[PDB]
Parts: sequence; C-alpha cells; structure tokens
Amino acid sequence: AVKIGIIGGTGLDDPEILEGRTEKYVDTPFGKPSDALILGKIKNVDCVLLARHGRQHTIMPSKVNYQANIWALKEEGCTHVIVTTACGSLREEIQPGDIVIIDQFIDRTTMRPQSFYDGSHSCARGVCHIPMAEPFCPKTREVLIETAKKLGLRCHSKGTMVTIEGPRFSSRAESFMFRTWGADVINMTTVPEVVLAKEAGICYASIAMATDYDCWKEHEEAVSVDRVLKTLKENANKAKSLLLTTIPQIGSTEWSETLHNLKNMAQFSVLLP
Amino acid sequence: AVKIGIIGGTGLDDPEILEGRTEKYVDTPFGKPSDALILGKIKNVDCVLLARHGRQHTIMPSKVNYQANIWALKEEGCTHVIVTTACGSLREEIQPGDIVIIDQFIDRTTMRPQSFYDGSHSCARGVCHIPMAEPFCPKTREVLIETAKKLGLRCHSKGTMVTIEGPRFSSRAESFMFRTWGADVINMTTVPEVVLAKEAGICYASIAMATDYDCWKEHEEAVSVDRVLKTLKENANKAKSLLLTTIPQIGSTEWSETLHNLKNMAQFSVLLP
Amino acid sequence: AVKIGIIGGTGLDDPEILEGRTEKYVDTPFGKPSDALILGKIKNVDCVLLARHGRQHTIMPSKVNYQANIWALKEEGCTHVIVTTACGSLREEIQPGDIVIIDQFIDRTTMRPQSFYDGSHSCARGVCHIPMAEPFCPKTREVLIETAKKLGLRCHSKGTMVTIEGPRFSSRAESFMFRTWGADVINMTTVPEVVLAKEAGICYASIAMATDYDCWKEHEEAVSVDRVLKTLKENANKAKSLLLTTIPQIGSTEWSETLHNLKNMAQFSVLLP
Ligand SMILES: C#CCSC[C@H]1CN(Cc2c[nH]c3c(N)ncnc23)C[C@@H]1O
Ligand SMILES: C#CCSC[C@H]1CN(Cc2c[nH]c3c(N)ncnc23)C[C@@H]1O
Ligand SMILES: C#CCSC[C@H]1CN(Cc2c[nH]c3c(N)ncnc23)C[C@@H]1O
Ligand SMILES: [Cl-]
Ligand SMILES: [Cl-]
Repeated sequence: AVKIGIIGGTGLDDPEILEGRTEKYVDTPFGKPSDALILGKIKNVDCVLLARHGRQHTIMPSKVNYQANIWALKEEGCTHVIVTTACGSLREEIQPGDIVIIDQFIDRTTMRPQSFYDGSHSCARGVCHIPMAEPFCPKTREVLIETAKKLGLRCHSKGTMVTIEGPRFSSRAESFMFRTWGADVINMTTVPEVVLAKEAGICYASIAMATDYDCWKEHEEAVSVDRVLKTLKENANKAKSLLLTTIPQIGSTEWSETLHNLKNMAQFSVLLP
Repeated sequence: AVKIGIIGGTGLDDPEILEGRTEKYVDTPFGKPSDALILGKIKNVDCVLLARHGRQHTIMPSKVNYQANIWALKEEGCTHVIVTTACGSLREEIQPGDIVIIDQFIDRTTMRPQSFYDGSHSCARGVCHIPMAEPFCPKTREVLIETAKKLGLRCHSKGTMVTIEGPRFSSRAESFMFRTWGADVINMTTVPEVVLAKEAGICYASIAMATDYDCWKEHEEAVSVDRVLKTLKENANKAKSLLLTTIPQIGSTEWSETLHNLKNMAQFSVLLP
Repeated sequence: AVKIGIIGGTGLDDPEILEGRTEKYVDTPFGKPSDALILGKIKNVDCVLLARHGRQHTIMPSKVNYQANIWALKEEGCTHVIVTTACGSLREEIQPGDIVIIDQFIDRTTMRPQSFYDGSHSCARGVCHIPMAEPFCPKTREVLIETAKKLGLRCHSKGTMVTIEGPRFSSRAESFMFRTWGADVINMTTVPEVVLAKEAGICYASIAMATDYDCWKEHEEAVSVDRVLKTLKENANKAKSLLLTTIPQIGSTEWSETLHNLKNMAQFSVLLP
C-alpha cells in the first residue's frame, strides 16, 4: 500500500488534482502545517495534498514550517512525498517551462531547523545525523523521468538545486557564483524539506519547474514575482499532468524493500544514550 | 525634491557634515534605529544622518537594526540613502584608503532579517521577493564616481562586496576562498542594508573605503580593529568631501522617473492574497 | 604554570585519561557547559576535561553551548585548550584513522553565536572583532605534530576544516563543492569553538581524526553515524596517546610570551565607548 504526499509550490498547489477530496486540519509536535491537508485519490491511489505556502500563498519560504509539514504527512501515513517547486535556471539548456527532476542540492539557507531531533521533543529523541549523499529517492525520480518522456515533456533527468534563504532574489554576483559551484537551478524551499523527509523515512522527489534565468543570462527577462507567476500560469498544467500520470505508476509497483532500507537508514542515524 | 539619508559606518559617521543640525529620536514598527536621526542640510539639500553602530560605536554588525534604520529614513521622507562602510581589500589594486563604489554583493550573513515582509507587521503585508540583480542605484553611483574624479580621489568604479556575519574577521582560508568567488572587498554591514533599501523604494549607494588587505596578502599589516581605525583616521576626510560635493549634485538633477521605476519594482515584488 | 583544557569530541571524550579526577559542575554568564568539568592531572600537569556533547553524547552540534564551554575553561584557569574532533576526509591522502592538526577553517555554520561580546553581558562589554588569520596556536600545533611523529602516527601537519551546521551530513554536491574551496576535512564543531577560545586569550589546537570520506569518493563506505563510531572505536586510542604524551611536553616549556601576545590581541580587538 502506498500513500502519496503532495506538496504544492508556487503556482502549483491545485486541490482539483485529487478526486474525492476532504479537508483535514491537523496539529503536530512542531506546530501547525502550512494549511489543511487535502485527502483524496488519483485513480486508486491515496494522496495527501498540502500547499507549501498556504492556499493563498501567504507564508514566505523562511517562515514555512517544514517540520510540521513533513510530520503531518508522515502521521497521515504517506510513504512518498512528491513536491513541485518553481525555480530559476542557472544553465542555458534549462529553459523556462522545463522540468528538472533534481538529484542534488547545495544549501544556502541560514534560518531553518533541519532536523526533528532538536533535543526538545519527546517524539524525536536522540542525536540524529541523517546521510544526504543521495537526498532524493532514485526510484521515485526514475518513474517521474519515464512518465515525463511518455508525456513528451521537456524534462531534465538530474540537476543540482541551490536553495537560498530569501525572500530576496540573488544578486548577479551570487548568481554567477552559484554557476561556478555547479548549481543548475535555484529556489528557496528544497532545503530543509528534503532533509526532514529523509529523517521521516519517506521517499521524496521534486518536480522542479524553471520559471526564469535568474539574473546571470543576457537578453532574458529579469526574474521578478510577476515573471515567475507568468511562466507558471503558462506551464503549470505540465506538472499537474506529470503528477496525475506518475502517481498511478507508483501505486502499481512494489515499494516494501525501498521503504525498509529508508527506514533503516533513518533509524540508524539516531544516537540514543 | 530629494532628501538624502546618510548612514555613517565605522570611523565615518560625523554629524558636523550637516549644517543646521537637529537631533530627532524615532521609533519604528521594527524597533528603534541605531541612534537619533540628525536632520540638517548640505548646501540647499535636506539630509538625514544616522550612525550605523550608534554614535559611540556600541552596536556590533549582527545586532544593527537594519530594518529600523531603513524604515526610519523612509518615514522621514528620504529618496536616497548614501552610506559609508569600511572594508577589507581582496584585490592588490584596491589599496587601503581607496574608495570603491560597489555595484554587487555576495551574502555570507546568517543572522539577519532581510525583509520588512515577515508576516508579523501590518505596515508590510504580503510575501515580498525583491529583485537583486542590480542592488545599488546606478545613477547615484554614477554621480559618486564622477564627483570622486573631480576631487582627484583614488576611486574604483565598481566592485563586489562579500558581507560576512562577524563579528570575527575571516580566516585565511575564507579570505582565499572569497577571492576565488570574485569578491573584491569584504565587510559586515552591506547585507541586508542594501536589500531593505530596495524594498523601501530608495535609491541606495555605498562609499566603501578599504582599510586593510584582510589576511590574504603577504607583507601587509594584519587586519585588526586598531589597523582599521588607523586607516580611517587617515582617510575619513575623503568620504566626507565626497558626500559634501556629491549631495548638491544629486539635488540639482531630476529623479522622478528613477524613483517611480524603483517604487514600481518594489510594489510589484509583493504578492497579496 | 600551564593548565590544559581538553574538550572531547565524538567517541573521544574519555575521563580515564586524567589521574586524580574530581567532577565539578559550573555555571557561566552564558549558561551551563555541556557537562561537569573533570579536574585532574597528566603527569605533573593540571588539566580540565569537558565532553563537548555531554558524557552521554546527548547534545547535537548546533545546540552545544560553545560560549559556556570556553568560558568555564577560561574561568577554571586554562592557558591552553586542546580538543579532539571526528571529521570526514575530503582528500584521498587523508585516510580514515589519520590525525590532522588543522590550521585553518571555512565556516558553513549559520545558527551559532561566535562572540562573547554580544552587548548583553556585563562580563564582556564592547564590540569585539577578533582576528582569525591564524586561528589555531602554532606552538601548540607544533608540539602535537612532533609528538605524533614520536608515536609513529599517521598525522597531517596542516589542513582546512569546513564546519557545517548539521546535524545532517552534506549532500554530494556540497562535498564536491567544499573540495573546490580547498577544504581538507569536514566536521560540525570547530566553529565557533576556535573563535571563542581566541577571544578568551587561550592557546587552542585541534586533534582532528578522519572517520570517513564523507560522500565524494567512490568505492568507500558511506558516512553514517555507525561508520563514524566504528572508525573511532578502532582509532580513539591514538588521540588518547597523543594527548597523554603532548601535555607533559607543553608543561615543560615556557608559554608566558605566547600567552601575553594572545592576551594583547584579544584585548585590543575590543572597542569600548
Ligand atoms: C510570491 C511569489 C511567487 S515568485 C517567488 C517564489 C518562487 N520561488 C521559486 C523561484 C523561482 N525563480 C527563482 C529564482 N530565480 N531564485 C530563487 N527562487 C526562485 C521562490 C519563491 O518562493
Ligand atoms: C570596532 C570597530 C572598528 S573595526 C571593525 C568594523 C569595520 N568593519 C569593516 C571592515 C574593515 N576591514 C574588514 C575586513 N577585513 N573584514 C570584514 N570587515 C571589515 C567591520 C566592523 O564593523
Ligand atoms: C551521533 C554521533 C556520532 S557521528 C556524528 C558526529 C561526528 N562529527 C564529525 C564528523 C565525522 N564525519 C563527518 C562528516 N563526513 N561530515 C561532518 N561531520 C563529520 C559530526 C557529529 O558531531
Ligand atoms: Cl539564525
Ligand atoms: Cl556559504
């Protein structure tokens, strides 16, 4: 049995993707999630949708309760969390509207708790050092890549996401710099969402959608809120189709070994007295 | 009508630059500014001076209330904010005593709010993502550069400021590293001052004064508090002359289109529900 | 007269190194240290041992009270602080089990106070900007290197430690990146421990022990908590022997000029009104 958590990002957090919807507000040991969980189905598969920034997009990236969001999805019984995230492109070949099925990150955040195991919660006791060599589930990523090909979508099979704190966009010097570090796309939300999913033993993958070329590339429209939202208005349907078609495929294969290995990694990352 | 906010940095925060001075303590939604606003004039031009670290230099860079400072200057009616900032040189050609009219930054701060739009203040509602491609006003910078040439000052026309959290100085490995990233000068205060000025719709520019070569360059005196203050004692008059001569030139040209474009950029960076 | 503070890191915080042990719990203006001070001797030399993470390893790196730990050791009268720290190797030639007598750092921490002089404590008044060009005591390092050679240990004479916030391990993209920045080893605790020791006027040195190759190097066992603790179980005796044999050598040479120079650097880093 699988259950798919969906975290919707900017422009890309649409409840109408699920059939048989029911709204459920929850609390967690780490506070309230961004908004109500939306429970529902894609074909025969149970899903749980959550708007990263709230359904009215009122929560900036620095203030998103990543702990509560992941906790809530875990507690509802999710085996997988597949998210969407708008991003800037740091590579000529990654065009606005393209999907990138990211496989790595570089952290540039500064303000965010990255662990459940902070010494202050009885529900997460001990000192936990989660491995991040392979932060995203490669099996979930594989299904996303295969499905995007079946849909004929422009989709990059890997990529390194640099996650900045924000909410400001990057300077040009920063944009240039991130290119030298080997970053391929830029956003404000992947870290610590991916990290906490891993501590939760959840298969996590990210549908990154390029919306702009940040500010490094000449003769392109400058990143701005309006430019991002424009690209998403034009291209959001592709992320929706990809979730709708991927999720049944996840539901039809066997995940017990993958989930057991993740559970083991998570459990053995915690040192108790 | 222009009104010029002046934020004075280390060694470079002198009330006697203004004629017809009056002290005004203010409060803001983000707390108290570093010290009293000093209201006054340079020739016919209204100005507002504020000591970044307080007039006795009692507030370390991490604890400066950048939000309150920018808010106070905005509320007093400033159209421009021209600041001074001491810095380390990361380039042989940038000698101690030189001025750099910086045009870019790299953020290495970790502790600082970078936005007015934190979800907690009625005066700044919404989610704001300000563009930082061009963080400094190029027209204000142009007048500073032109004026420095008229004064015969050693002045670099551009440069990338890496802003570290401090209050410690950088290690040698860090200094080396920042050079590879393309940083030209190093300080602890540009970020988030520049960012918040942009959200405020204010033309912001920075008179950076090199005081040392940080710790990368052989056979130079090591950076220390005493070395910084020594260089400033010797060279502060140049920043003073540059402000005194630049500000009347700003006052004599037309800023309405520049200010309108900045106001638009700022306003359209905010998403409301 | 010398007195050697010892901070023990992961797997490497063993009270039985000291003869004539007495436990002493203390408080400081910055809160409680990680655990009781253990007072005792190595040959004729007074020492003070403190477990960085508490004796049961219950305090994650982000939550270690670096200020209290250094303060407590200073207040007990330590002239030197020699620490152990497990780390990942970022260089082929630094093999698991090797010691590195690190001489530089790159900060990647985000959550940590790095100064005693925060404006909130009467015991540390003023604005302090400590120089970090040479963060570790070269004389203490020299004795460690010489002693490791006398013991026949695999020991690297220098190295740059990148200190990450954690508690997660690095992604592969990050690991790759830190290699390009010239980092040689990776940990979560050197910063701000080294910085605060310098403000305290204490000779600080670090016995770094490589436990893994992080996640950059093919055909090596992946970093995990279990892998780290396994390497330490196998190799901790080497750090113990090195402390036991180094400390008497420190005790037998003259430190007054070295300590005076450090005290001066620390004192002149503070600006008062
Ligand atoms: C309000 C609103 C909507 S626009 C700002 C969103 C989009 N997101 C991703 C993003 C898209 N382009 C980016 C870029 N160039 N840098 C960082 N992040 C991004 C970053 C913010 O969460
Ligand atoms: C107290 C006092 C006066 S000296 C410390 C000031 C100077 N400033 C700028 C600065 C000058 N040189 C620097 C360097 N090498 N690194 C960072 N920042 C700087 C950083 C601190 O705010
Ligand atoms: C609980 C427990 C014991 S394992 C986690 C410890 C070891 N330490 C140093 C360390 C060893 N290898 C590392 C690596 N690859 N990255 C960062 N840090 C490290 C980082 C954590 O404090
Ligand atoms: Cl923080
Ligand atoms: Cl960084």
